[PDB]
Amino acid sequence: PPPNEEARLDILKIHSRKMNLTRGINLRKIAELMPGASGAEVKGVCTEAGMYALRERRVHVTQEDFEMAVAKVMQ
Repeated sequence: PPPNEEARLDILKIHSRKMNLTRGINLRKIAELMPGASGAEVKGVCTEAGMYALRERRVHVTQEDFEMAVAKVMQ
């Protein structure tokens, strides 16, 4: 639970690099919702966002997938 905002965002950019992010997604806004998250939890938000997409037979991940993932992993 040590990575700061920029450190969190960097973890998000790294793991989203190969995902098919929908046009206009905002990873910084996702980082802002994660104060106090461990680096692993940030990674989890990426993978969990992907799972929400697959669950809906979607190859493209949306801001909502990410939003829902954050609440899932931390809440």
